[PDB]
Amino acid sequence: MTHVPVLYQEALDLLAVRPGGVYVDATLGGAGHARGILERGGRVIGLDQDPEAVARAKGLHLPGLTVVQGNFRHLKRHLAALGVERVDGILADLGVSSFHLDDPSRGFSYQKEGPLDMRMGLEGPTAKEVVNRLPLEALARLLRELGEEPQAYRIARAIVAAREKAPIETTTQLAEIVRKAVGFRRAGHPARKTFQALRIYVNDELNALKEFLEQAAEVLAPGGRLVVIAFHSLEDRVVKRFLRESGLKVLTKKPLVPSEKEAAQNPRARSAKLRAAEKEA
Ligand SMILES: C[S@@+](CC[C@H](N)C(=O)[O-])C[C@H]1O[C@@H](n2cnc3c(N)ncnc32)[C@H](O)[C@@H]1O
Repeated sequence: MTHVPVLYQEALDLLAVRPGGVYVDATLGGAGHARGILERGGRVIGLDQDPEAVARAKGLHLPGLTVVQGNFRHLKRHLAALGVERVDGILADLGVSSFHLDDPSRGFSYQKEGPLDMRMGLEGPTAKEVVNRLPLEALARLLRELGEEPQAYRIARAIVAAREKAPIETTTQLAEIVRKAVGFRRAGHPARKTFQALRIYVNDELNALKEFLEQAAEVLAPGGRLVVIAFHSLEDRVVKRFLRESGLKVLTKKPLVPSEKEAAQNPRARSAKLRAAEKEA
């Protein structure tokens, strides 16, 4: 009915906020976690590429919060433009915003009709252009690599068959095309993996993440904490590998996961994996 930010206390405790400190909330969203950092006395530089989240966040007029519209893969550059080279802590709660999920017009849901857009921000071609133009081979690779889709070729072929008939324009048309090609699927609706892959591709999520992570490690002041909450297999693996290969002190050998109570209350929270590391010296 409101939804407490995922792993709120765990994330904040790991950030070890101290009054006067400066923290980066790299995925501001509705500012749920940011509010917690402000409450603990830290200042927050919050980034978000979704124009609707940026507008909303600013409309909250929270003292101590600086909102930056932009992609976290430009973190170092944007902090430098605010006159900041080091920060005390960094948080990233990955995924789409409330608007992305509750506003069918953004085209993120295979269940709610809307145009195939899927861009969290305003950068690059839409999912519509990707599904109507990528050659079969490229399409299948995208589904396989970014969606871990076992029936990548079969789905890609169905998408090509349909688009050669008429442009694929809506989430529900794409979802039905994938559903007809796959049929029953135990794990989740047959269109889920395809939608996830297209979302990752359209937003170049994995590379943006890898770039943000290395810049985050660099700008952390001594003893500062990098805290990331991952929600799907591919991004959690990127976070896990980065942290262990980074040289940072890994604080969470195993990811922190929400209690069944939190999982019960907030479904989105069920696949959450929180990992953190510390900058030393
Ligand atoms: C799960 S929501 C954040 C919810 C937030 N923790 C709260 O408590 O309200 C993630 C936000 O990250 C943003 N986001 C995702 N990838 C991004 C990127 N590469 N650069 C900037 N913002 C990004 C989205 O637009 C979305 O608003």
